Amino acid sequence: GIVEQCCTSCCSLYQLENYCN
Repeated sequence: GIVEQCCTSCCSLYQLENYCN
């Protein structure tokens, strides 16, 4: 995250752990 951040740029899997339940 941000979802834009991964797409337009680069993001770690760790930043994805932020959108989990």
